[PDB]
Amino acid sequence: THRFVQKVEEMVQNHMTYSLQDVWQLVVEEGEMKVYRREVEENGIVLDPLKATHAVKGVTGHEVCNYFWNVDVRNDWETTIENFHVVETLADNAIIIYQTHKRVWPASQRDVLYLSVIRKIPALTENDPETWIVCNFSVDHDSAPLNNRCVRAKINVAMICQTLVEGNQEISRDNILCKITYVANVNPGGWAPASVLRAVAKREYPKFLKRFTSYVQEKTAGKPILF
Ligand SMILES: CCCCCCCCCCCCC/C=C/[C@@H](O)[C@H](CO)NC(=O)CCCCCCCCCCCCCCCCC
Repeated sequence: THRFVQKVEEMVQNHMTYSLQDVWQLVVEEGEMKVYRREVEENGIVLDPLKATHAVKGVTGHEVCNYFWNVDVRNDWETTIENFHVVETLADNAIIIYQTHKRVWPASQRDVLYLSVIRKIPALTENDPETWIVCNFSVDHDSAPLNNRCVRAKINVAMICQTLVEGNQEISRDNILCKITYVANVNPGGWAPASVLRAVAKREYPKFLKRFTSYVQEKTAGKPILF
């Protein structure tokens, strides 16, 4: 019932419709992780859509999404931010976050102001696993005005997670696989030199996906499974 409910449903639906389609240049492949990028410059602004897939043993989609969304563990895995805070809590599954990013010479420092929502998308019936999604997308908020010290990036990011699993036995983490699709469409919000930006992305996206997925595996190991 919060004021962004209509926008959230639009953003989530568009991801479920378009973000799972099969793709674009391979940036890196390492184990089960594949990172792809489409080269796109629009009016000189580098928009380069990013899409990655991964298959992570021993964690569920619900777990992966909880850890990606939960701001309390953010600093345990995220390495590209200087500072962040929660501007507003909209619902138990929806918050607005302001954050500033590490500065990359020679461009101005970027900041971002986004709604971050976590949603369970049921299967047709409970015979099949639900999909979990976290969507982070830019919004306006009067408590976080555009400022003169940072260039305001505009983002649409999603992490979409599918969970793949004898007699009376218990399910073990060794027999669960989480298939992750991560998409990032980032508008840097102003001019940035293309070569510099592209080198940063090439390095930082795979770094993040490795670090983040390893983190969840480490923190869930030996804990009861949250489906
Ligand atoms: C050490 C250098 C790093 C500096 C970072 C540059 C600024 C980035 C601009 C905003 C990107 C938005 C990131 C998305 C964040 C959230 O959804 C989420 C929680 O924070 N994290 C990720 O998805 C994890 C996403 C990890 C993203 C890293 C890739 C960076 C994208 C490149 C865009 C370049 C921005 C222009 C800066 C100047 C370039 C010359």
